[PDB]
Amino acid sequence: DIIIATKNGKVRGMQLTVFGGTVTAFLGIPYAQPPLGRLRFKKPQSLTKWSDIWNATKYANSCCQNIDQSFPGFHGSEMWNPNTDLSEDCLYLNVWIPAPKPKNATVLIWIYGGGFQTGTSSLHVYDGKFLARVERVIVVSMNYRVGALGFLALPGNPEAPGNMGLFDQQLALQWVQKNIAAFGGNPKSVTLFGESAGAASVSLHLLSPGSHSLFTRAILQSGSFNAPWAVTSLYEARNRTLNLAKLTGCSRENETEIIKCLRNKDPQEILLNEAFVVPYGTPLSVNFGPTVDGDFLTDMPDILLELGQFKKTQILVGVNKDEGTAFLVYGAPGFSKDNNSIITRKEFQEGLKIFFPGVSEFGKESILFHYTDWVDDQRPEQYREALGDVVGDYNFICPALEFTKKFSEWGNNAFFYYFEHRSSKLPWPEWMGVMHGYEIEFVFGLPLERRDQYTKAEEILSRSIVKRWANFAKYGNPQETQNNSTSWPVFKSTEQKYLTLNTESTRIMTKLRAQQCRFWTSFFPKV
Amino acid sequence: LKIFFPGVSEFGKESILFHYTDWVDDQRPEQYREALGDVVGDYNFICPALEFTKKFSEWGNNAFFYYFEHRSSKLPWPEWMGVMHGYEIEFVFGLPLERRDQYTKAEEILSRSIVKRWANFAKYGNPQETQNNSTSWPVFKSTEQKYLTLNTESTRIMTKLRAQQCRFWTSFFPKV
Amino acid sequence: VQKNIAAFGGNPKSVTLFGESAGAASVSLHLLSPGSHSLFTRAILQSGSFNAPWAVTSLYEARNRTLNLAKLTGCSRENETEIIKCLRNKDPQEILLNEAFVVPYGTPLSVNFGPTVDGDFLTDMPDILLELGQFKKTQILVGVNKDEGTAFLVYGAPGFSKDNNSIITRKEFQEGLKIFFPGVSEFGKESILFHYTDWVDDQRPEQYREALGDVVGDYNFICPALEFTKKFSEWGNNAFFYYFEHRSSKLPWPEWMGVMHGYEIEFVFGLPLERRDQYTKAEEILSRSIVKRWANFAKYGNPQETQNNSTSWPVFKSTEQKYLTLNTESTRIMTKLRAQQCRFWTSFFPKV
Ligand SMILES: *[C@@H]1O[C@H](CO[C@H]2O[C@@H](C)[C@@H](O)[C@@H](O)[C@@H]2O)[C@@H](O[C@@H]2O[C@H](CO)[C@@H](O)[C@H](O)[C@H]2NC(C)=O)[C@H](O)[C@H]1NC(C)=O
Ligand SMILES: *[C@@H]1O[C@H](CO[C@H]2O[C@@H](C)[C@@H](O)[C@@H](O)[C@@H]2O)[C@@H](O[C@@H]2O[C@H](CO)[C@@H](O)[C@H](O)[C@H]2NC(C)=O)[C@H](O)[C@H]1NC(C)=O
Ligand SMILES: *[C@@H]1O[C@H](CO[C@H]2O[C@@H](C)[C@@H](O)[C@@H](O)[C@@H]2O)[C@@H](O[C@@H]2O[C@H](CO)[C@@H](O)[C@H](O)[C@H]2NC(C)=O)[C@H](O)[C@H]1NC(C)=O
Ligand SMILES: *[C@@H]1O[C@H](CO[C@H]2O[C@@H](C)[C@@H](O)[C@@H](O)[C@@H]2O)[C@@H](O[C@@H]2O[C@H](CO)[C@@H](O)[C@H](O)[C@H]2NC(C)=O)[C@H](O)[C@H]1NC(C)=O
Ligand SMILES: N=C(OCc1cc[n+](Cc2ccccc2)cc1)C(Cl)(Cl)Cl
Ligand SMILES: *[C@@H]1O[C@H](CO)[C@@H](O)[C@H](O)[C@H]1NC(C)=O
Ligand SMILES: *[C@@H]1O[C@H](CO)[C@@H](O)[C@H](O)[C@H]1NC(C)=O
Ligand SMILES: *[C@@H]1O[C@H](CO)[C@@H](O)[C@H](O)[C@H]1NC(C)=O
Ligand SMILES: *[C@@H]1O[C@H](CO)[C@@H](O)[C@H](O)[C@H]1NC(C)=O
Ligand SMILES: *[C@@H]1O[C@H](CO)[C@@H](O)[C@H](O)[C@H]1NC(C)=O
Ligand SMILES: *[C@@H]1O[C@H](CO)[C@@H](O)[C@H](O)[C@H]1NC(C)=O
Ligand SMILES: *[C@@H]1O[C@H](CO)[C@@H](O)[C@H](O)[C@H]1NC(C)=O
Ligand SMILES: [Br-]
Ligand SMILES: [Ca+2]
Ligand SMILES: [Ca+2]
Ligand SMILES: [Ca+2]
Ligand SMILES: [Ca+2]
Ligand SMILES: [Ca+2]
Ligand SMILES: [Cl-]
Ligand SMILES: [Cl-]
Ligand SMILES: [Cl-]
Ligand SMILES: [Cl-]
Ligand SMILES: [Cl-]
Ligand SMILES: [Cl-]
Ligand SMILES: [Cl-]
Ligand SMILES: [Cl-]
Ligand SMILES: [Cl-]
Ligand SMILES: [Cl-]
Ligand SMILES: [Cl-]
Ligand code: NA
Ligand code: NA
Ligand code: NA
Ligand code: NA
Repeated sequence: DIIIATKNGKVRGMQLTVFGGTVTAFLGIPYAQPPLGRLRFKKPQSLTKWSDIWNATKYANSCCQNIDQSFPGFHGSEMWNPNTDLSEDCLYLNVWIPAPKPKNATVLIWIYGGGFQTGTSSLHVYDGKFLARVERVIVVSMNYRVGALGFLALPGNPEAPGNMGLFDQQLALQWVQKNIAAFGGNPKSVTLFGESAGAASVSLHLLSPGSHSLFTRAILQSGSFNAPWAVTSLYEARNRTLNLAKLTGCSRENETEIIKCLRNKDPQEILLNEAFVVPYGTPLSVNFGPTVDGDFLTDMPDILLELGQFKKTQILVGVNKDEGTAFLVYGAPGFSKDNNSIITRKEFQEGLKIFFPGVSEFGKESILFHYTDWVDDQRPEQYREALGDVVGDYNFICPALEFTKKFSEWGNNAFFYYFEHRSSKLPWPEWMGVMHGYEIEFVFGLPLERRDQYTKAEEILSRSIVKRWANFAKYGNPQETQNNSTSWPVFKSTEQKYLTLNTESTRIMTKLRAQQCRFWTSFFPKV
Repeated sequence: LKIFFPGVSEFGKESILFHYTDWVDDQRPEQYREALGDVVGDYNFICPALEFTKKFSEWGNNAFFYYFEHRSSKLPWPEWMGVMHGYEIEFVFGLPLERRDQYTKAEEILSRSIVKRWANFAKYGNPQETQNNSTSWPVFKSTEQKYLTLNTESTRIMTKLRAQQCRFWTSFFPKV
Repeated sequence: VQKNIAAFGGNPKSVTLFGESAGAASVSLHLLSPGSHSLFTRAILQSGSFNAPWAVTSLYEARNRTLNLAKLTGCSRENETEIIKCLRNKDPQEILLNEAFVVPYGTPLSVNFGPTVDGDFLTDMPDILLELGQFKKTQILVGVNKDEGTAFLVYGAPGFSKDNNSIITRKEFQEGLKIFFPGVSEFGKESILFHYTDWVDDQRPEQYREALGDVVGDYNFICPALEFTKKFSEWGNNAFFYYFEHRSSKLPWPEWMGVMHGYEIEFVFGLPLERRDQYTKAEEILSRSIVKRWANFAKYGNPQETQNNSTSWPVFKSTEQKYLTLNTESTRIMTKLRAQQCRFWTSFFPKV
């Protein structure tokens, strides 16, 4: 019976057998007051404190959110869907600790993605027990509010100030600072890591002064705040809040009355109307996301980045070879996970309309122009791949690369990776390639489980990635020093070296997507 | 190894075996087949070419190094033999520019570019293709050791070709 | 020392650790242990460092040896705590008598029960900590003796004896490698043979005798010491490296064993300053100088002898790799000690 005394009371964990060893898991520890009733849309409130023992022996409720119903019965989509009951009462976290209890272990804190609209820490691919077992780090993950319930903004108004889900995360980091030493952890060696919106969140914690003292360094997988889906403008945020009020019959004159009316609506009515606060959504639509609130975010984050206003520390940043492909089957014409998705020029053009709704004709043409000068054989998969690269480069790769350059210009060591391995177990079709989100299971060491039907090469790759991540967290340097591995050089804005991650030849390369990113970063913002 | 290294000691043959047979790591059946190809290739061609280039460039002259990675669509030899010895020649001499000869369009494009780089090298001492946004070919220095890959798809700048293997052949093996 | 030494007139803020062999390995481990960071100022490592192959026991070995000891003492249980409790009732003699056999094949340098990665004193594999700069930032003084390996040859190697010149044949040399490299492949032993047996070139009969001494010395002491020093200095700290080349006039061991492992210690502790002890005048002078250099290192972080026109001791950088020779005659600055041999041991041999 493993009981840990926290600042708020006792918690009971459970023993897990992992790899002929033991891990102690505490699943579903509360870290805030349930944000119900008058607390909906408000910042998370501190916890009351309890006598008796809290049983942290099962995952807690996931936060309210719309579920992906595009492919019912299909494991490729459904593996991302919540695997616990949805509730507003969802502010809980998980802790995995090595057995026997470590003395001063580095802590890795996971922040899930899901476009700030979806996600939960209880997903199978986020199971921290392997990292705990293999590297003897402590792994922490938390649920945070998503969608309108987490990011509804009426700027300056504390009844709905925006960024609630980010403050949820922040309160969790705080919990780690105050409690993790009791679990055998070192609060002075905390590394945040997250993927997609989780990665954007991480990058925002690097920018928020309230988060400065709550962590040591950061790992950003397929995401950063400067991605075009990551930050909602104040103009948009108010138009969307008002549109939601209209849909729910909560339109008032007094802005506080609106929020009070929204506070009486059932979560389903809010969730059902979130989709329509925008006239034209994209498959990457972030209806309710981070805003410049003047609290968590003191200024427009591009300005803070440009002018060196962020936590000075090491970062590890990276992206996957085919970031954009997954999004094409959620709207783009001619695309399907059930055929090779050979699309014509006209279908490509229509595709741009879907992914670039408010963009001028000239703007769409310029994308077409940059991505359609073939080299040079008229392969039929020409437009199919171009559209994937368009969506991937614009939304993920180029912003990640720009973030890394800007951050490193202020003197901090940065390491950049390019993930190129397609899972042998991928349920999605071959044309989709090395997909968005499919490095995660390697980071969390799923292929170390020899039962799971991954190949031997995949076990080796995962083991190496796990070691590099752990060394980064512990020592700020993502080397694998024992097995004649390729040394990972720092990324400087000059040479721009990056490391390829694959099952065969691990290589040092330079200037990822140089041509494409000049288009997106320099030219396209003017459009 | 006996066939390719007749007068070499048992220990010498073992050391080759040792360097080329620590797999990474799946027990693919083509393991030894490919290792022997790389042994013969690295020892007889690649490592000496790389050593020559380093030594020559140390005396101040510009040098350019390429790695040819395209297998002819018309190759009569089997697939396992890959990008064979001698099969860059037809690209240098511009055979695939003849649209009758049943080479692919990509191969025509590659040959045209190689022909231009060779010609510019001969005329001007600099193997650039300057007109078609081509990858710039950097000089090879004994330090960074940059080289250019020649292929039908992505033309790239890389460093330290066969670093591990060539240290074995160039430093250790001559002592054997 | 931190809590009490001020009462003895000492300065707890000026503490220098020094040790030889396993003592030196211990010192190097204190540089790595966070619990030892605030307990000393700098470090002197004589003929030893944690990265020497005898210095750290793997977790795999440690458990196999613990269990083997339990077996020998009749303390085998299922519960691991019961084992220790059974071992706690054994008389020390029974434990000591069985320590030798927890290993199937020991060497003259067998460290049956040594440091391990415990997750307390040592938070991680120390090669990883060294490589990634995770250690106390301060000055070190490191060094080795000219004939580290010779002493170990008379404790097992065939044809060797302290009572004759120990001229061994090729076959005896090969058998010697078996003794010193038990779990190593045939190819691995061959590669050692190959590297150390291309003579230059006269067929002197003491050829194999000296080669085996150098093999054991370079592998176990010199190359690890040099690697430690390079790695430690790459993170910006001043380091000083010495090569001790003086054979004591009072050495009871035979001449062929040369400048032996452990025989710099008496010079460091200043025994030859005692004019009664039958050391030579030159040895008194050398010891006095070494004592001053050690003291200046401890007091000021710089092992100079500044008063008697002594050779200045340059810092060791991973580039030039300068080191100072310690001898009774000409004190010299040299570079890249055992360059050829150490490339073999440090780069190639670990793969074997
Ligand atoms: C901010 O406000 C309006 C949004 O109007 C919205 O009303 C919501 C309740 C919801 O139904 C949503 O779909 C709807 O768009 C935007 O103006 C819209 O643009 C259309 C263009 O056809 C106009 O017809 C309307 O003014 C309005 N929608 C409709 C059909 O009523 C406005 O553009 C927006 N600001 C933006 C997005 O920049
Ligand atoms: C690949 O599939 C798409 C998607 O739509 C189809 O999916 C098929 C697997 C099948 O189940 C079919 O019933 C379903 O409609 C195909 O695009 C569709 O093409 C048809 C005409 O051919 C159009 O009428 C549809 O609008 C269009 N759907 C979309 C989403 O635009 C596509 O043709 C197919 N490509 C192939 C066969 O290579
Ligand atoms: C870890 O375990 C065994 C050690 O077995 C040992 O039993 C001890 C009580 C002691 O007597 C010791 O000498 C003995 O070796 C190792 O296996 C040994 O290897 C020999 C090879 O001949 C085998 O016969 C046995 O399995 C065993 N020894 C004997 C004779 O019983 C095992 O290899 C070791 N792991 C290592 C050292 O890698
Ligand atoms: C140097 O001595 C060794 C060690 O063994 C011998 O030591 C001698 C001083 C003497 O007291 C003798 O009784 C003792 O055995 C000699 O090696 C030995 O050689 C003999 C045969 O010549 C072998 O039968 C022994 O196995 C072997 N001992 C060992 C430890 O292997 C060695 O020959 C001698 N060398 C000389 C004389 O130069
Ligand atoms: N893109 C979204 O919805 C479409 C969408 C929904 C769910 N997913 C999960 C997923 C992830 C990687 C590969 C395949 C599926 C992707 C895209 C947001 Cl993030 Cl909710 Cl805005
Ligand atoms: C906590 O869990 C244990 C499981 O054995 C149980 O004994 C205890 O009553 C639980 N406490 C609850 C349910 O409040
Ligand atoms: C853990 O390490 C920190 C520095 O990282 C140290 O200050 C602290 O005392 C340690 N905690 C322990 C071992 O209790
Ligand atoms: C808005 O309503 C709130 C709650 O009744 C009230 O406190 C405030 O006075 C109102 N604001 C204005 C200026 O109408
Ligand atoms: C190092 O290599 C060995 C096999 O030689 C393997 O067992 C181990 O998992 C590797 N370590 C890492 C971190 O990749
Ligand atoms: C340059 O590109 C054009 C097509 O845009 C082509 O006709 C020409 O052959 C190319 N030149 C070289 C030398 O590759
Ligand atoms: C081992 O024995 C100790 C002492 O009796 C006891 O505390 C412990 O429960 C035992 N462990 C197991 C799991 O058998
Ligand atoms: C310096 O030289 C003098 C003799 O000239 C000697 O007495 C003294 O011991 C020397 N000092 C040291 C530290 O070697
Ligand atoms: Br995702
Ligand atoms: Ca690519
Ligand atoms: Ca590698
Ligand atoms: Ca090109
Ligand atoms: Ca010498
Ligand atoms: Ca002198
Ligand atoms: Cl209310
Ligand atoms: Cl911190
Ligand atoms: Cl057109
Ligand atoms: Cl830094
Ligand atoms: Cl470059
Ligand atoms: Cl020139
Ligand atoms: Cl490089
Ligand atoms: Cl101190
Ligand atoms: Cl022989
Ligand atoms: Cl210094
Ligand atoms: Cl020199
Ligand atoms: Na709900
Ligand atoms: Na948006
Ligand atoms: Na040992
Ligand atoms: Na005793």
